[PDB]
Amino acid sequence: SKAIVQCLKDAGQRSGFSMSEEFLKKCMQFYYMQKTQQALILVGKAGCGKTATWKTVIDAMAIFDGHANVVYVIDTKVLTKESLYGSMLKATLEWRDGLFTSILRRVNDDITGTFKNSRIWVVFDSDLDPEYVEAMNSVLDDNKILTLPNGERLPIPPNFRILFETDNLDHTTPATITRCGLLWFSTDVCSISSKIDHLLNKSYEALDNKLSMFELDKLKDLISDSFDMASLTNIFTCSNDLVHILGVRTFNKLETAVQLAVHLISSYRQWFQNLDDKSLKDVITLLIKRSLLYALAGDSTGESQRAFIQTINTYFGHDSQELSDYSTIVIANDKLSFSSFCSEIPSVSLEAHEVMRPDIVIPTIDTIKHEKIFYDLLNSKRGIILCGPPGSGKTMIMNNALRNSSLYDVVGINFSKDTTTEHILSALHRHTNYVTTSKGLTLLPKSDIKNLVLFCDEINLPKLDKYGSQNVVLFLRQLMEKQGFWKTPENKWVTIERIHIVGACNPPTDPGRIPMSERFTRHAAILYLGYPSGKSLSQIYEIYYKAIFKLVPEFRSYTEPFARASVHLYNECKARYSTGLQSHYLFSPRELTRLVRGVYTAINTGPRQTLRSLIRLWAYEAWRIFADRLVGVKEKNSFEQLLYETVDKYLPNQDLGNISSTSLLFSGLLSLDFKEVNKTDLVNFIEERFKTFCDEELEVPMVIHESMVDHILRIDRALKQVQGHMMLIGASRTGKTILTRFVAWLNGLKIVQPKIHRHSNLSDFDMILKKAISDCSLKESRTCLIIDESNILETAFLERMNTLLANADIPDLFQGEEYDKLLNNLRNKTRSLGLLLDTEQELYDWFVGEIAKNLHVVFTICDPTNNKSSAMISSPALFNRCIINWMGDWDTKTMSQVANNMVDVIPMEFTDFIVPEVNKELVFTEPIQTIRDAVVNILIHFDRNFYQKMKVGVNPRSPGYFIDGLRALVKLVTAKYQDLQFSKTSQELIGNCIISSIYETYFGHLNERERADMLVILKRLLGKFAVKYDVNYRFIDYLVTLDEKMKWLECGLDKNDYFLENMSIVMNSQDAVPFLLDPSSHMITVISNYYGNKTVLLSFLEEGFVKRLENAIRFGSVVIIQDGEFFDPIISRLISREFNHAGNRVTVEIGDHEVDVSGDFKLFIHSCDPSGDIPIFLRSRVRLVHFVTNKE
Ligand SMILES: Nc1ncnc2c1ncn2[C@@H]1O[C@H](COP(=O)(O)OP(=O)(O)OP(=O)(O)O)[C@@H](O)[C@H]1O
Ligand SMILES: N#Cc1c(C2(c3ccc(Cl)cc3)CC2)nn2c(O)c(Oc3cccc(Br)c3)cnc12
Ligand SMILES: N#Cc1c(C2(c3ccc(Cl)cc3)CC2)nn2c(O)c(Oc3cccc(Br)c3)cnc12
Ligand SMILES: [Mg+2]
Repeated sequence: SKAIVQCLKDAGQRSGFSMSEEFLKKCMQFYYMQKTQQALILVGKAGCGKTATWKTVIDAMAIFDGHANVVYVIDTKVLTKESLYGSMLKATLEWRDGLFTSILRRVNDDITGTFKNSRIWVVFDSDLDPEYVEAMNSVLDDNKILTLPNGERLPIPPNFRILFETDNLDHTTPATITRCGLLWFSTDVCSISSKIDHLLNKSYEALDNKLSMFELDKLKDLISDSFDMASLTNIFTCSNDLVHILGVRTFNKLETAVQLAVHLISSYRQWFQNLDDKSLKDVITLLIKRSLLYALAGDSTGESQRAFIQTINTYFGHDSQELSDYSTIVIANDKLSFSSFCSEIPSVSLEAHEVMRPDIVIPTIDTIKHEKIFYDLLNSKRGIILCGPPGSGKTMIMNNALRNSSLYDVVGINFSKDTTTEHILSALHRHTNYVTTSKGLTLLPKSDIKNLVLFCDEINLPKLDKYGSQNVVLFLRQLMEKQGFWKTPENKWVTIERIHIVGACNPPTDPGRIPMSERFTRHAAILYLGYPSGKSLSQIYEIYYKAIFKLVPEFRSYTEPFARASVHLYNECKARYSTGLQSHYLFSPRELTRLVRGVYTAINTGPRQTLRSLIRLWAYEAWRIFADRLVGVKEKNSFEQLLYETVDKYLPNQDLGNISSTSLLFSGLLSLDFKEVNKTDLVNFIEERFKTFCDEELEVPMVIHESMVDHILRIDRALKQVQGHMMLIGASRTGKTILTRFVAWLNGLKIVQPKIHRHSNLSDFDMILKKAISDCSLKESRTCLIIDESNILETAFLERMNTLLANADIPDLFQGEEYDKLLNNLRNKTRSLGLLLDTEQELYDWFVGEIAKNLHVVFTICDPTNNKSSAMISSPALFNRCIINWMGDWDTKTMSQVANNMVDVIPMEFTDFIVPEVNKELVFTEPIQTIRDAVVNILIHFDRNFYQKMKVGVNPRSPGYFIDGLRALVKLVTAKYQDLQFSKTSQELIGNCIISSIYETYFGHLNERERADMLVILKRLLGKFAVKYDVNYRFIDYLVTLDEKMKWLECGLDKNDYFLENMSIVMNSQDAVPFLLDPSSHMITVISNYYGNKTVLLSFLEEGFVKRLENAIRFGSVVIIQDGEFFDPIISRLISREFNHAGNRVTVEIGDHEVDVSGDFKLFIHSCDPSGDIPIFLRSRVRLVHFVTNKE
């Protein structure tokens, strides 16, 4: 025993470990246990000392036995099973060995090298699960054999031993536990003081060799004694009650303290040589206090730090130099006259246009000290985590700190829900290079001489597996702790050279955030950033307003009240519109930065202003920033009241009028320069242009309305910004996708709409995006890429769109040989434009900038509560770029205007009784007038009643039925009038056509009893107004002639009146596709018996469908399509009637097939069961009809 105890002590002394009794006990335990078992399990907290334990035991054995030690360390859960074990390829049988088997192969077959004279230690340092240990269960059994799907058995020699280093056994089985030796590290192995001594000596190993001995000794004892005092321990005990973010235990922060202290002290070595002891001690103390401060309290929220400073100044001796939060040391005049000063703030003289330089920042004390500590921590070669609320200048501080530097270049990697290690490596590929060396296997240096910083933003979102392992965080742990990784297709080790890791995060309490592993976070210097105190925001924005008001110099004095109004508005918005109403009510200071850039642009491209104009403009900007996202009229009304209050407080001027969102239409369309133009003139301009647009493109009947023109102006404001991405939330059947096309047409943008269907995959969405990006860059084509939620049928599409809007590229699209090709194309393009760039970076910057100004992505979303929609809204890459617009739903006034416009064209015979009714009711639902208003009110009231009865609770209630029934009522009324071309019959035609149009539009999916209740609640509305009717009306007898009545039964229709009404609805619809939901198969026969041999039958599951359907429309055939609880989005142009007009022809894009419609075509859809979901696109265009037998 005694010899092993001695060898252990020697190993620990060489490593600089303190041979604590607990450390000794655990080392001896591990030494004895490994003698009779091969599968060891070591469990404990992060930082227990387990890795130190087993490495020290290995070295002790290396001394005592004289045998060699080969070690392999595998962070196993970064890898997949296929990458660890082997697999089979697509068809080739060739077996890819996988890492663990490849090393076992080398351990056995080699017969060259001292593996027989070596112990082989394969360490699986990660959290373990059943699947992985199960895939190797035969290695733990007495077979001691690795069995492979390849049918071969690999015998393991006695030399091969396995260590499961981990932190938890929650998901491990007793079956494995009972075959292993379990070692539970029930405590930390060493003292805080001894860990400090070890860390000191470790850094001395680096710095001592460079430094000359005379300085070296005096310095290292000058630090050791002061740093080792008891009071510091007192301080640690006074740490444990402080409110740390992320919660790393005090034992795991010493690394940060020692490295930052030693780095700082060593930075002044060239000066220190002249000082007296007193001044030197002072400087040493002050640096150690500053490093202790930020090591222990840097994760605390400001006040804690200023309060903790008092404790540090109290528990150190009062003679020692006092520490203040602002204190910084500056080398004044000659060497050694250091000055401890604060607020050396440079005054920035921003020119007006520099308001929209994204690299700019205001020199504020907070930012100065953050940039300071950031760069010190980076220079110490420690990892960092910049945690802070959304919009706490986490990135701005980094960008400023590193932009000035010429040494530390940046890569940005914006995480999402499912980022992969492949995404990280694909990011790295553009900047990095791989070199082969025998000594370092594959070294990965960066592609130059500098240092490289990986800014991994949103690091706490990647979705963990069911065991809780989020593998990318383990990969980043591997990169820090091990300085490398395994390349698993090659199975060789990669050492990283000079690359640094920086994290950024939103606090773990926010929605959707995952608590990261302590094993990971222990390696990083965590810092907290907070919102800049409000007042400092008033100073920052006072600078911005003064800069932009250099364009209007007489108004320079008002920059203070403008800034104060801006922050006052911000603060009250953030307070009153919280996330408890809607999850998208988030407000950062970036809302104000958008504000000042918008106000700038508006002034820059505007005419001469007066103060009245300035206030109007500022109100417009405030509206389009803050309030466009709001839903609820009470919220908009309170926003108006808030605006009035803010302006009354700060800008008390005399000629402000209504500030309503619809009373301040600033435009840049009619006039060359941006100014508040008149609504009438806008109306007439939009009418003529939209008519011309419809004539030039397709035939869509749309009636101009004031909401439409407002939303037009909002989309124009979006599309004219340099990098404006819009998102249009709201219902279906409300013009989104045609308004965006219209405004794109006005702006001369190209339009793109992805053509994805039931089989399109990632590869296809990749070809779409590569096409778009190549047009935007090489052709400069300025494309409006329109996306709908239906297009992202898997989350991979959403991750790519996140990468796009987060950056201005997809690295994965241009990797490898495609990168070399791309580089060649850009060289040719640039030289064709006469600007010449040589090195890859310059051209890629040009590339990315051209994308960033020539690509506008617009997301329509029909129902926000859908899980896909919720993911798109919740995506941070989308949310922090997309101007959110809430179109929502149509109001009563808009419905009345649209209805009145449609009703006015139709002739209306005078009816004597329509006037005396007016006096009576006074419900106040439209100005009292004539039949036109009476009809409008009846339609609006019925639509409201119907959406009460259907049980549709919140917002999925598009105006589709309203528009369709209104259009069908013109066809009825004017047809019946032609039939009439009596004195008791003419006037009830109105009521009967009202009823008829309603049955056509609303009744098709109602049960008989629901139809009865509708009929009652309608009938009362007619008798509620002047609309008399046939009291004995019957829909069947009114609409269906006796010949048709028989003809259907001859075709085999069931003699049930409910079926007769349904058949009337489906045959009487013109330009609307019936959707026949009949599980009882029979309809697909009655239709065929009616139309005869010329009835084609098709299916979404017959994979020849698309070509045969094109053929069918070429023939003018009737078509029925089976299996409706399936849809193929390529057919949408048949369903949503649209056809690009031609002179001679009338054409439709059925995919890329620009097919001419043979007129006589008729589409029916059928479906076999009501449990099949109907996509909302179909469900709001298509006439849904149910033949299902009903018990009622
Ligand atoms: N006897 C000792 N004397 C001095 N320092 C020690 C001693 N034991 C452990 N340490 C210090 O504690 C540190 C953390 O322990 P170790 O590196 O083994 O982490 P770990 O327990 O393996 O945690 P993880 O689960 O994160 O891998 C060591 O780097 C070392 O600096
Ligand atoms: N322009 C700007 C901008 C500003 C303002 C600013 C504040 C202080 C100073 Cl001295 C200068 C400017 C203009 C108000 N703050 N600000 C941030 O906080 C950011 O923080 C992030 C970064 C990445 C992800 C997430 Br989530 C949040 C990003 N940009 C900004
Ligand atoms: N005709 C027509 C048309 C209509 C209606 C209409 C509305 C306003 C007016 Cl003035 C006239 C008619 C007929 C009810 N809505 N509508 C859209 O919503 C469109 O964009 C989409 C498409 C799919 C999903 C989503 Br979400 C948006 C494109 N065209 C139309
Ligand atoms: Mg370890």
